[PDB]
Amino acid sequence: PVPSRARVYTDVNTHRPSEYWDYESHVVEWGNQDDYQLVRKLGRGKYSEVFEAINITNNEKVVVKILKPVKKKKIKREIKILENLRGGPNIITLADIVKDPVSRTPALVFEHVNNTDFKQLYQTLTDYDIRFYMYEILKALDYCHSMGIMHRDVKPHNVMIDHEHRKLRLIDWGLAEFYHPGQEYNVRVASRYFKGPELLVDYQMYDYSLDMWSLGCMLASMIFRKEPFFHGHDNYDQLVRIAKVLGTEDLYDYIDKYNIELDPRFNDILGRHSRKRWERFVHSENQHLVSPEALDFLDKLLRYDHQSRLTAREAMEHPYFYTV
Ligand SMILES: Cc1ccccc1-c1ccc(CN)cc1Cl
Ligand SMILES: Cc1ccccc1-c1ccc(CN)cc1Cl
Repeated sequence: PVPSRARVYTDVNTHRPSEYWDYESHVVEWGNQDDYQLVRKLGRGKYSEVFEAINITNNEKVVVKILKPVKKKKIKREIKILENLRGGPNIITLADIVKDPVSRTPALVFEHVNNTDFKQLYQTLTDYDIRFYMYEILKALDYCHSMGIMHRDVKPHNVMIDHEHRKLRLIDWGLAEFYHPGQEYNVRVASRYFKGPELLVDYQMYDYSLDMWSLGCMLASMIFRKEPFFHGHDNYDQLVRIAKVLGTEDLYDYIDKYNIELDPRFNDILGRHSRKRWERFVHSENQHLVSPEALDFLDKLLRYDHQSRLTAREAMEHPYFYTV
């Protein structure tokens, strides 16, 4: 395959000391698990169990993410990234790291966010609200990309919103990675509906632009009231669902540009599809959230060619946000 590199923040990690990005050498230091009393179960993650807790030293509510330690290196990576990004705009704050003495189980302690229901948000958000929150996510992405980090798991479940306080936090940094130009990354990242075409065609030299694809998927779902927007039933079918909207000609152009070899499993499912018009998704139930600026913005995120997508900084300058 033809090599590629990010159009922005390309060399941020190259020009930083090894300590910043070498998470395997990061020294983790435990806090006191006895400072925290678990209150109730919140949600159960693929790699974790989440609880609401009280920090008994200051009477503050926190969230405790108990991690089943399947892989030690992965935990160190999440911790290092959270420490690096701590205090960034709209980045979840890691408050502490604790261990359960008897079971030797690690847990991450975060600032508590009173999360508005996804279904509730879908029903009541206004056109202005969608622009406001999309801009808040962009602040988080432009910051983490500027810090040489790709989130790689951008999706609604990883975006906590306290609608009452208009507060947004990008969470679950468990799949996040440091961007090093020329590096070949594992394509088995992100959640199916949000996986960029680069991951689906097994193009390993991807970058921050993967997060911009995921963000486009979110925007498309909310403005069109179609969740998820690209409803794949498996990783191969996910590429067909995208191909049904963006057409198959630009898919081959993208494959040819980077000399990508398509897996044989695509041969009998991919087919031939025309490029569709974003206006075809407009209906009576979603027209109050769609505008020419929204469609132009979406068209600039949802592109096969990862290099052609708006960067988070370019996205922040789009007319869709002139009202925020
Ligand atoms: C249950 C657990 C799992 C992983 C890390 C820490 C803990 C833990 C153990 C004891 C206490 C004290 N009430 C608190 C926690 Cl979070
Ligand atoms: C998908 C989307 C797009 C634009 C604005 C808000 C949202 C949104 C909806 C629900 C949730 C669930 N915690 C998160 C977000 Cl960012």
